[PDB]
Amino acid sequence: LKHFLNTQDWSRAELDALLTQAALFKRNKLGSELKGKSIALVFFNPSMRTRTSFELGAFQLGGHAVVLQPGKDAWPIEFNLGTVMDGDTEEHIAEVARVLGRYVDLIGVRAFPKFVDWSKDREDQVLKSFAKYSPVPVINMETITHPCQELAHALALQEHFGTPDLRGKKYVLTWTYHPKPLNTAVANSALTIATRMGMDVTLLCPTPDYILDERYMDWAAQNVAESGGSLQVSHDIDSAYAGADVVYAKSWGALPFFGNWEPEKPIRDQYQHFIVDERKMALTNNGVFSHCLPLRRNVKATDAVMDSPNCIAIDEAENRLHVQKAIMAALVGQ
Amino acid sequence: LKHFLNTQDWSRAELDALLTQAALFKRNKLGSELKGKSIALVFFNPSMRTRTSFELGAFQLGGHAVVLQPGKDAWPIEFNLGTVMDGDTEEHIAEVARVLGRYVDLIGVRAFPKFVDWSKDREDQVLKSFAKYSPVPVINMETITHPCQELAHALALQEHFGTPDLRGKKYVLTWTYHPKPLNTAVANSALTIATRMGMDVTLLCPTPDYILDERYMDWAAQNVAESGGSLQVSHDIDSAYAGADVVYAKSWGALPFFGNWEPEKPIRDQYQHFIVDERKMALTNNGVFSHCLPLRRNVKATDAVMDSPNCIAIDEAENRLHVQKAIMAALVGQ
Amino acid sequence: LKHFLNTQDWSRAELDALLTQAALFKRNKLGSELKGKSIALVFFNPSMRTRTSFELGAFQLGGHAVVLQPGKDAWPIEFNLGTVMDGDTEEHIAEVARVLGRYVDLIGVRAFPKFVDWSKDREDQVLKSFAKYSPVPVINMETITHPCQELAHALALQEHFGTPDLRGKKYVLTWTYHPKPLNTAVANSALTIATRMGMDVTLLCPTPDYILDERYMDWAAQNVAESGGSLQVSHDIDSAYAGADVVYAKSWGALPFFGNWEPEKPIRDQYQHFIVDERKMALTNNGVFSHCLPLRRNVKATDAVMDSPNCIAIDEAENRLHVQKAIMAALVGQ
Ligand SMILES: CC(=O)N[C@@H](CCCNC(N)=O)C(=O)O
Ligand SMILES: CC(=O)N[C@@H](CCCNC(N)=O)C(=O)O
Ligand SMILES: CC(=O)N[C@@H](CCCNC(N)=O)C(=O)O
Repeated sequence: LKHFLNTQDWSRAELDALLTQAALFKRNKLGSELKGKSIALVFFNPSMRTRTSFELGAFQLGGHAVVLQPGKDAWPIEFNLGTVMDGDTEEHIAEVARVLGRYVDLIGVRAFPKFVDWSKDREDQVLKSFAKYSPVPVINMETITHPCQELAHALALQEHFGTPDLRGKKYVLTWTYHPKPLNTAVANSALTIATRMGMDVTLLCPTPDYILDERYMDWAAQNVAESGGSLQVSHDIDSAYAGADVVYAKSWGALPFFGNWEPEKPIRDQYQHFIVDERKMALTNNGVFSHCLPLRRNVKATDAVMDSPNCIAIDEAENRLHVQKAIMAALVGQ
Repeated sequence: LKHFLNTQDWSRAELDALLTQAALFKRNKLGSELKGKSIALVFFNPSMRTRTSFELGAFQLGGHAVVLQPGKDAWPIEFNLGTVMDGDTEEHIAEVARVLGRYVDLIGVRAFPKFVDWSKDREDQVLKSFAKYSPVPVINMETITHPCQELAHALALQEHFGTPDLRGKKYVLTWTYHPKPLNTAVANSALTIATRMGMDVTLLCPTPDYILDERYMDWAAQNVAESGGSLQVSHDIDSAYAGADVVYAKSWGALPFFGNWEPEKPIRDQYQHFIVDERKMALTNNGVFSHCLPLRRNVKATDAVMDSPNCIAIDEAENRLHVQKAIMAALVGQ
Repeated sequence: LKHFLNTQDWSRAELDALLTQAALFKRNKLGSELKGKSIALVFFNPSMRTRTSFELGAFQLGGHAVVLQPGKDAWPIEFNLGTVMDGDTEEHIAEVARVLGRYVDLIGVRAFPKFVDWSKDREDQVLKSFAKYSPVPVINMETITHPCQELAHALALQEHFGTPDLRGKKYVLTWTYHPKPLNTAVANSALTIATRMGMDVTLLCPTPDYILDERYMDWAAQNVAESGGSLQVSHDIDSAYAGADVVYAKSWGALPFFGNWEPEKPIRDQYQHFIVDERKMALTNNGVFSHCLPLRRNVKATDAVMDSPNCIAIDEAENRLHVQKAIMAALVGQ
């Protein structure tokens, strides 16, 4: 059974095929690839774009999305094995995935880390459990990685430069400020796809404490060696932005401070200057800027940057619809 | 770009065309006017009829509605310009409207005032912001006016009297009791459409403190002068109801007490006799009664009035479906 | 007007016809029985399977389900007659049912008891009120009985034994532990359908305090006398399980302790051994086991029992989809 948990699990040929189908769907949006089929969108956290794009995607392909929010409308789920379920959880994922598998053709899952302990969050328990027990394909709608965002992002870049081959371009993945520590998911994903695409990637962040989990630094390394691009970690803003072709911003809390954010708060506040403004963007090679959204203006990026013709954030957001339809079409087959 | 923010922005010919299309949809409910199209229903407040009628309307015309509730499932939105988004809001309407505009063909918005300060609530910031940033038509699902209710109401009246021309009929818009101060939206709308339709309108309320915002009193005046009807404010129940052809009730808090309801509470409680009962209705010319719903029985209207053959509230509620389908059909064109 | 409030209101012929149509829908899932039609799914409590199965059912038959949650997205409803609505409730069921009746073709309702006083909960006020005021068929999605579960359960049993005639089989409806007192709905329903099907039923529970409401004990008696099966109450585990063909577990709070659960808590805790394990199941005649779900593993049933080839819980859960489509098809006719 083939799932869409991470682009890293797919071959370059398969990913290129997904991106091409995405481009095709963008030209002809209505289809019958999901005629009479259905997808269960399981959200453990908030969403606007994700719920909307998947729901519309299913509709445009003749299918139907059922939106579920455990703990909200659906019942809370247990993932640990062998435990005595006498707590808050009402049913086990083993039953949840099997039942849904009798109803729907696809299951999408969004579940952010709990932020109590990265040791457990990095295990991707919810996602892996769905994939394990589900008799139908599972799609990652964002957990500790955000593969759908990777392809929406990649497609937007290919559309911007007018070519699928992004090798040679200087890609800057920069950390940005936010009054709170966030998931590293989008950052992990950006690093993964930018390298897989063979670009010269620079992970710009304040201190070594903000470097991403080794798992992804390693995927990136393997990606570079096989793509022809390069990987580099930087802590100097100006040297990073210099001659960049793409600037992708994202904020996240330092992994070393998981479950103990009290002390990291004063640490992030000292770098609220990492904000992407006209000044920094002026250092790039007429580079494009984007963010996965939602974005806090004048905090992560300035109004001027967000409104510049170089900002492709809206295009990337739109592409979520097309890339997800490509993913759902690829996973079904009945 | 044409939106449906208020009936006052539309010409009488356009409104008559909407009402006629509504009547046509009521005769033939299934159609293809929205085939493959979609509408994003953004609810900032509660709804049963509105969400249901729009959702079914989209379905019956071959389209699909995506229901969104910011702060609930979607992310909280910022509307003020240039501010440093370091508060509760996660993203700006500029991004929200632009992204939705890449997904859907129409955007409906429901956002009640905050009731903290009428000076800001009367600016209709949420609605206006959607219309400003959205690349697709925006529909008012109730903010400080309720235009969809106006047309549902108007159609019901035309169906009751068996004619589109309501000129000559005596229309009584009466305030009614409610343990809490409410939005003036429906009242503002009732006054607007009743005058636009050329009826002899009487705004019956307890004291001059319950008179509606000048904006609407003025729209009404302009409407009367151009329709041939009349406008009058009254504080005497019996003189108002006398010879009335239509009685539309609605409760609302005194604008002069916005943000300071503590003292107005004892004021409204002294007029809990404004309730629409058989006695008052017996003073009318075999007049019809209606309320926009939801209605608290034995508080706003008595069980006897609600169950009388003269009450057309259920018909008006039904018409919300037909009028909204007419509105969505008029706004799309692709 | 025909509703689906309880299987007990239907003749055996009608129920057999429903089960047969369910079997037919399971073979050919897509149809046009609900083409252009719609159902309003009103949930006063949580749901995953129910909302999903009904929503998908409507979709597969060419219709559309509108999901509503009063107090959540829709407005809170009043059911008592003649009262002065100056409390929390915003509108009366009389208006709610009539309005929905102008929009949809079917109305499903899920409303659990309040657990404050069984005298009032057993009156089934919400369900009965919808049926009373609705101009369209009403479907019980679980209140104090769970008829849709009965048919899903019955069909699964018929599929297991390869025959619609379950007469002769030994059926054991056993109480099971749960850290909290639950609704007796599923138990009441299991007892009702097992007897209606003519099986030899044994109501196994800890003490006479856990015996179900007389209403259902009596339905069961009437059912046995007319079906050829039998009814028996037991408090001894081993004697009950012995030679059983079917074991259906469900936990519920003692009716005599409604509104006063403080003292029953220590009572249930003394019987946490009623858990369905391999030991008890080994006492049966190669019997099948099932639960309505959601189920707390190692509390209501052991992991070994839930994973045994004899557990048909997933099949029963799947059947909810097919039986409900049969029910909706039977109730519509336009
Ligand atoms: C602010 C916050 O928690 N953001 C989330 C992402 C929101 C979803 N975005 C998307 N494009 O799908 C984060 O990962 O930090
Ligand atoms: C009680 C309350 O807040 N009511 C709202 C209206 C509810 C929506 N009605 C409708 N018909 O769309 C009010 O404007 O006072
Ligand atoms: C735990 C709890 O409250 N359960 C509910 C039932 C949940 C719905 N199940 C179903 N199969 O439709 C009960 O009746 O006890």
